[PDB]
Amino acid sequence: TRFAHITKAHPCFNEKLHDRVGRVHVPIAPRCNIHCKFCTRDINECERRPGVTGRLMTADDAIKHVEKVKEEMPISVIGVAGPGDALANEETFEFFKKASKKFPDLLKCMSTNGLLLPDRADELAELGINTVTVTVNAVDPEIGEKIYSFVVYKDKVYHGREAFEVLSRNQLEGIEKLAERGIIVKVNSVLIPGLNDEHIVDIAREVKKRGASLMNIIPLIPMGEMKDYPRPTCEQIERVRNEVEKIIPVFRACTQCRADAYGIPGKKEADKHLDMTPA
Ligand code: CLF
Ligand code: SF4
Ligand SMILES: [S]
Repeated sequence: TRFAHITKAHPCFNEKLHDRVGRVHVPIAPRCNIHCKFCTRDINECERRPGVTGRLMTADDAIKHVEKVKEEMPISVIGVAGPGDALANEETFEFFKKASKKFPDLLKCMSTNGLLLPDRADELAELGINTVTVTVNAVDPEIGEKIYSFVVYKDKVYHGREAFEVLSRNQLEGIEKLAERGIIVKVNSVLIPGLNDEHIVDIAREVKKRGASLMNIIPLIPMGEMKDYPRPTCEQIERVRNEVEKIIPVFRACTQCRADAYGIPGKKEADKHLDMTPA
């Protein structure tokens, strides 16, 4: 059963552990293959948005960082949320091989946008990765085209609906590939008011078919091209959570943490900027 695989000792699965057990994000994945109309990807030591990091690390330096934080804080997960996409940077794999031997105790976890899941799902299973998160914001191309601008696949660029149809085929087939390989898939969905508002439930039924075990509906952080957009009301994100919960289990404590965040997602720290700022 796919249910016997999904268990909770990870804080981003089961909210009763979120403010209890740690996790570490290594900022080792800077490049990205797609363009989300709400992504901004930055480098600073303040904002808490997911595409933010204080400094990028090398795979070997990330090992030393995990080792150092393990001793000082209570860690249980190692995740590559990385500025861009964790499947699009070979250093994520380079790290996951090194961490498979150096840290056999902490469970491995990583975030992706599915586009490279068909090509790299085989590798993921070989690295002993436990959970992977896929960011699915739409299934209907009429919705999806309004969310993504460009997609890079097979050394070529895609635009509009053509770009979305490549992404949708890869993410959904990527969930089903991962589910078969034994990897527990989580699906993050950003609730964009006016766009996928009345579409989130359709997404939940599609990802359930593909084998996704949990769904994390998160409100939009109006950034990128959608800076003018409104952050959905908390009363509205609970309305979609209560109907989606009837189909697939729902995570309710996502704090949209940055790609360098280490520590318990109740009292976590971030990587300091890097000394190169005088005038
Ligand atoms: S890749 Fe993996 S599942 Fe993602 S955070 Fe990182 S360890 Fe966890 Fe956690 S609170 Fe929400 S769901 Fe994330 S944005 Fe952070
Ligand atoms: S997957 Fe992340 S890095 Fe890539 S476009 Fe979307 S928000 Fe930006
Ligand atoms: S995540």
